[PDB]
This record gives sequence, structure tokens and C-alpha cells, in this order.
Amino acid sequence: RPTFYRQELNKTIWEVPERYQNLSPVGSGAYGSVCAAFDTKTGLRVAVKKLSRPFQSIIHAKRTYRELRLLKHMKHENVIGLLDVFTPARSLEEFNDVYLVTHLMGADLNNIVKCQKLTDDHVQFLIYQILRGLKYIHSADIIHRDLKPSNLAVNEDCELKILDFGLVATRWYRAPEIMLNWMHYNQTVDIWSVGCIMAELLTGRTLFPGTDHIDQLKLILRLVGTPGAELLKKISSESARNYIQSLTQMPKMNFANVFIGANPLAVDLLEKMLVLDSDKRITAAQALAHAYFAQYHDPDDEPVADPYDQSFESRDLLIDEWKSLTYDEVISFVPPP
Amino acid sequence: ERPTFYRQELNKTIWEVPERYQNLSPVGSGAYGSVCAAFDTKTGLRVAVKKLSRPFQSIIHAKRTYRELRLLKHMKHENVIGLLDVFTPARSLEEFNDVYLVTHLMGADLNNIVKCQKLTDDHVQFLIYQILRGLKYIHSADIIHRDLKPSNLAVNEDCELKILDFGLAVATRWYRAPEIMLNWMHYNQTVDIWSVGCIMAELLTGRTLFPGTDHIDQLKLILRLVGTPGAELLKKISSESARNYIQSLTQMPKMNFANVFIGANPLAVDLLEKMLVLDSDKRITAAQALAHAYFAQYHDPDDEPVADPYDQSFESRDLLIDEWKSLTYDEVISFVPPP
Ligand SMILES: Cc1ccc(-n2nc(C(C)(C)C)cc2NC(=O)Nc2cccc(Nc3ncnc4ccc(N)cc34)c2)cc1
Ligand SMILES: Cc1ccc(-n2nc(C(C)(C)C)cc2NC(=O)Nc2cccc(Nc3ncnc4ccc(N)cc34)c2)cc1
Ligand SMILES: CCCCCCCCO[C@@H]1O[C@H](CO)[C@@H](O)[C@H](O)[C@H]1O
Ligand SMILES: CCCCCCCCO[C@@H]1O[C@H](CO)[C@@H](O)[C@H](O)[C@H]1O
Ligand SMILES: CCCCCCCCO[C@@H]1O[C@H](CO)[C@@H](O)[C@H](O)[C@H]1O
Ligand SMILES: CCCCCCCCO[C@@H]1O[C@H](CO)[C@@H](O)[C@H](O)[C@H]1O
Repeated sequence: RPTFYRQELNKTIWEVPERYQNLSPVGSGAYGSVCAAFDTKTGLRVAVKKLSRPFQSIIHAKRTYRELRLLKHMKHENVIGLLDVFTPARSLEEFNDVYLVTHLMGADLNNIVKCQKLTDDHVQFLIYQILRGLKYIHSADIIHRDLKPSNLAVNEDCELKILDFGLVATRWYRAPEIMLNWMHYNQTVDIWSVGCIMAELLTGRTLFPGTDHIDQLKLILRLVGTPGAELLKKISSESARNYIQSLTQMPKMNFANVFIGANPLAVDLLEKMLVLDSDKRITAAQALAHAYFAQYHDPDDEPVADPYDQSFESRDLLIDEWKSLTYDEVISFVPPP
Repeated sequence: ERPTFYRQELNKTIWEVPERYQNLSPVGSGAYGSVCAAFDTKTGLRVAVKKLSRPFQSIIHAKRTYRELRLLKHMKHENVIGLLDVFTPARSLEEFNDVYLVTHLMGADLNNIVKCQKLTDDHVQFLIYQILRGLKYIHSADIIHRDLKPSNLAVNEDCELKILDFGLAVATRWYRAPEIMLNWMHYNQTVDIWSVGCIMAELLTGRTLFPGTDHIDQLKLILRLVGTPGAELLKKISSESARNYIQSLTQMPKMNFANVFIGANPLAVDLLEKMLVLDSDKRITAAQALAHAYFAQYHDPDDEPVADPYDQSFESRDLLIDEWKSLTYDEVISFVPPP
């Protein structure tokens, strides 16, 4: 049980153990605020996320538990891990604030696509690592839903980690079914995003730079073509089917022609990721075994999540219970080596 | 007059090297590069061949590649690693993507030794003399090693020592100067003298001086020996919160080192006192240490050379990857082997 100190930073109170020094705001919003800090115990730069109003709404209370529980179980080279979690509170009664701590990310993938023309091997290595972390995330029944270059931390050695930085437009990497307000969607949405990211690493530019969601969808159909009869058989929404069925047919462009400078294996993989029908998209685990990643793929070193349930929508509790569940997860936390 | 190259794969790694280098076997690997031991048929020497990893894949890697080549091309001293050769398979700048560095193959490091024998005082004399002689040279080129530790000091069968950097990816923190762990933003050469003091102590006692489990523990262990900061030193810390923090600790006196290192040569103890001072401005320098009576058997003021002027101006430049690559290529092409 450390000694805590108290400061204000941009109209928010930060109560943090002595071990973290030189707290410097690096971002804030309705989900949390983050400070970069110096971890005196380790000498590493850390990010300290203070969650915003964690128990003031039921949805906040729930988000608070979901994030801590998830992050406590994320133990993979290509996924953000939890270095520390704390609270200034000394008991459950006083418990109203939670702080999450991770390795500070310097650079993201967007910092990289804006600095240089990537070689093929550099694209192989980056997309390999995305797919490796995603295979692990998906095996826990988690969908990322916002994969984009700014949520992908890349160090000096091109070692990549998936985070969620939310506190380069999201719409640009987003699966069409999300933009269409689909009833359910699944983890295949994130494969669409990876397709958009890989394209951009291959050409240097945003694949579908839409100005709004409808422009976005227009650009997508232009490349991949209008839905086929097989896909239409699976659209539940009458008004959607009506609209989609009105459109003039658009053919699928030849990707080998679009991406004329790219490795044909890279082109082949993009064709398997950027498919309208999400059921026909390649999965993260299947994409790892694609020839494009032959120099990187190791089926005995592409691990999957631990057995804890991370997908528990059914639980309909009250703020107080989500609160004590969270409090227990904080107290039981064991730091990584 | 380009050599003929042969290709092979060692550990998912392609090694393309001139025929002169035979019998490659991998001896180390990591994020910075991979190393193979080899036999240089031209010279009859065993060599180490280090293939840099992803040399031009990032701006940071590109500048590291250049930095390492420049530094190794400069180092011409008996107690410091020298460059025997540098090569690339590339025939032009437009082909240039791989860099290989060749040095004399080192047998053991100093760490292998301390574990394996209790060292005589003449033995510690010789090893520490050679570290300071190399350090005097490195420091004279305005280079700071920053990671001096037994695993970065190679020692042959004749007890001849070279400083290098074996790192490719025994804790560094154990030999690290207290100000580096305090995040002092403008540290200087004297950090390496701290490290030498820690290494000498270990050679005398046979055990790590300050085996800290983290940065805080490390500092605790250091203060148990050297004492909590004096009034002189506290005044050099301009942070009120830092000052008050240190003052609220249980105050530790300085231990008398002669009372700590039992049975050691009194001269070695005196030298260690001069190296392990908390205030870096008060530490002995490498040049000064060489003249300490501890090394009277070894010291020769006419055989402790300094480096030719070293142009480090690149460090302060922010350049493109293909610019760093082109500059590295110039240095590959201009390399002249040592006779
Ligand atoms: C409700 C909820 C649930 C889960 C997440 N979540 N999910 C994930 C995946 C799926 C990738 C494992 C990750 C999160 N959360 C997450 O990343 N949280 C988090 C925790 C601590 C710090 C940070 N943020 C940052 N970490 C490191 N460097 C940073 C640099 C700048 C900056 N603005 C934020 C940083 C994020 C987010 C929200
Ligand atoms: C980015 C960068 C810059 C500079 C260095 N650096 N600095 C120095 C000083 C300060 C001592 C001059 C030396 C290095 N680099 C360095 O030693 N590189 C290097 C080059 C070639 C081979 C080796 N490694 C080895 N050399 C000889 N025998 C070995 C035996 C085993 C093994 N695993 C490695 C060996 C290291 C290292 C990295
Ligand atoms: C105008 C653009 C048409 C968009 C078509 C998007 C098709 C999305 O793909 C659909 O995803 C669903 C949700 O995961 C699945 O249930 C469906 O089976 C699948 O076909
Ligand atoms: C699955 C698709 C269902 C929703 C798509 C509706 C978006 C319509 O598209 C929009 O509407 C205008 C006409 O209404 C058009 O002139 C424009 O193309 C566009 O702004
Ligand atoms: C255990 C208490 C922590 C000690 C903190 C020491 C950090 C000193 O930090 C240094 O202090 C100097 C003081 O003028 C400044 O010149 C430097 O810029 C600053 O980095
Ligand atoms: C908690 C124990 C305090 C350790 C204090 C270490 C003092 C280091 O020494 C300091 O190093 C700085 C960096 O070069 C110099 O600028 C200062 O002049 C010097 O006093």
C-alpha cells in the first residue's frame, strides 16, 4: 500500500502513488484521461489512464469492470498489457476512482506510413503482428471494432501492439455492415479494417478516404462491386435490401491492377479480407497461414486467450455490484514480472 | 576487386558473406542483430560477424546503423573493439539493404571469469587498468559507453581486455550510476566511472556490489554504502519535493570502504573510494585513475593514447531513412581494413 500524492491537471484531480512521477497529460475525454509518467521503480515511461466517472452511470460502471477484467487477462506480445492498476481508496466504501497503467506508446503505425515508403517485408512483419494479436483477441470472443493505424503502437524495432487509444478517421477502416447498422456483427469486421490498413501500407495512402458514411460506402462498392445474389439472401432489413437492390450494378475491380506495385501474394490476401460478405472474409487464424506470411508464421507461437469469459452481455446488475466486482479485481491484481 | 559471396540460411536468417569467411555458426541473436563465429581464411583469425537486423526499416534503425558503423570505424585502441571488416552483398546504393560488421572473435567476457576464479590482486590490477585505458580513449572522443558491465568486457586467455557492446536485444541496473536512474537529463562521462567502480568491487569480493531488484532497491543499496546525500550535493538538486523527500528518509552515513572490502589492497580501496562518489563532479576520471598508485606496475603515461577527433555532428541531425542509408553506404565503401 503506497504513499499517494495529489495534483490537478487540466481541471481533473490526479491521485497517484509516489512511484509515478512527472505526470504529463497526453489526452482526455468522456472515457478517461491519460498522463505520460516516469515509473521510478522501473525507469520506463508509462501511460496512466484515469477512468472518467467510472460509477456515475450503469453503462460506465459496466465499462469500468469490462476494461479492467479484460486488460488483466491480456497477456500477449502484440496486445497492450496491464503494468499496474490502483485506486486512492482504502476500502470499498471510499472506492470511486480507478487508474490503469501500461507501457507508454511513443509512435503509432500512422507515424510510420507518414514517414516512409514501406518495403514488402516491412508490410509482411507489421500485418503479421496485427493478425497475431487479433487471433488472440478474437479467441476471447472480443471484437476490437475500431482498428485503425492510430490504435496500433509500433516501437523502434517495428514491434507492434494493439491498444484502444479512444478517450485518421475511424470511418475509413470500418466494415460496411457497421455503417449500415447491422443487427449483429462479428469479429470479421476487424479483418475488414486490417484489409484497409494493409492496402494503405502497400500504397502509402488511405484506401477509402470517405467524407461521410455514405461517401465511404460509395468508395467501397466502387472497388469491391455491388452485393451478389448470395449476399442479398442474408439481408434481414427490408428497407436496406430495397435500397441496395435499387443500385446500378458495379463490377469488382481487379485488385492486381489497382495495387500494381504490390507482391501478388499481398494482392491475394487483400482480396480475401476486403469482401462485402463478412462470412466469406478470411479469419485472423487463417490469414496467419497464408503464403504471404511464410517467413513469419509459427503455428506453435500464435497463442490464444485464457479461459475467462470476456463476453458477458447477459449480466444485468446494479452500479453497486459492478463496483464491488471491479474493487475485487483491483485488490487481486498481480503485477507482471 | 569485389569478393565473391556465398549464401546460406542460419536460423531463419540469410547470411550472405564473402567466401573468405568460413565455418559460420550462430553465437547470438536479437532485435539489434545476429552474430556468427567464423574463420577468416585471409588472416587465419577467428572472427565475429554481426548482421544488423532491419538496418534501414525505421529512422531510428537507420541512424543506429550509421552510428554503430561510424563509431566502430573510429575505434583504434588495444582495449576497445576494432572493426576488421564491414561489407554488404549490395553492388550499388539502390541494392543496399544489409550491413555486416566483422571483429576479432571474443572468447569469454569478464562475467565468465569472476564466477570461475577468485582473482589475485595483480589480476584485478591488470583487468581494471585495461578497462580505464580503453575508457580514457573512448572518453577522449566524447563518447559515453553508458552500459559498462562485465558482460560487455571481453577477456582472452592472456587476460587481455577489450571494451565492446555485446548487446543484441546480469542486470545493467546493478552497474548503473545513481543519476541515470534518477533521470538526470544531462548526464556525462562520469557515469562510466561509477560502473567501473562497481566492476572493480565485484572483482575484489567475488560478488555483485549492488544487486538491486529494481531502481528503487538499487538506490537503497547504493545509499547503504555511500550514504544519503550531503548538504553540498542536496544543493545541486533544484527540486524542493526531491530535497524534502531525501531528507525524510532514514539518514545513512557513509561507510568507510576500508572497513567494507576486507583484505583488499589498501590502494584498491582508496581507488574505489574515488570512483564510487555520489556526486559525479567529485569522481576520479579515467585519465586520473590510470595514475593512481594502484596501477604503478602498469601505468605508462606515454602508452595511454587518446582518440583522433571524432565528428559526432550527425547525432544532432534529423534526416530521412535513405539519407542515413546513403551515408552508411559511403562509410562501407570508404572502409580501409587495419594492417
Ligand atoms: C470499456 C473498454 C474495454 C476495453 C478496452 N480496451 N480494449 C483493448 C483491446 C481490445 C485492444 C485489448 C484495450 C482497451 N483498453 C486500453 O487500451 N486501455 C488503456 C489503458 C491504459 C492506457 C491507455 N492508453 C495509452 N497507453 C500507452 N500509451 C499511450 C499514449 C498516448 C495515449 N493517448 C494513450 C496511451 C489505454 C477499452 C474500453
Ligand atoms: C547502435 C550501436 C552503436 C554502438 C555500439 N557499440 N559501441 C561500442 C563501444 C562504445 C564499445 C565502442 C561498441 C559497439 N558495438 C559493437 O561492439 N558491435 C559489435 C560488432 C561486431 C561483433 C560484436 N560482437 C562480438 N564480437 C566479438 N566476439 C563476439 C563473440 C560472441 C558474441 N555473441 C558477439 C561477439 C559486436 C553498439 C550499438
Ligand atoms: C451497400 C453495401 C452492402 C453491405 C453488405 C455488408 C454484408 C455484411 O456481411 C454480413 O455480415 C452479417 C453481420 O456480421 C452476417 O450475419 C451476414 O451473414 C453477412 O453476409
Ligand atoms: C443499406 C442502405 C440503406 C441506407 C442508404 C441510404 C443512403 C442514401 O444515399 C444518400 O441519399 C440520397 C437520396 O436519398 C442520394 O442522392 C445520395 O447518394 C446520398 O446522399
Ligand atoms: C529520491 C528523490 C529523487 C531525486 C531527484 C533528482 C532529480 C534531479 O534532476 C535534475 O536536477 C538538476 C537540478 O538543478 C537539473 O539541472 C536537471 O535538469 C534535472 O534533470
Ligand atoms: C537519491 C540519491 C541521490 C543521488 C545523487 C546523484 C548525484 C549525481 O551527481 C550529479 O550528476 C549530474 C549529472 O551529470 C551533474 O550535473 C551534477 O553536477 C552532479 O552533482
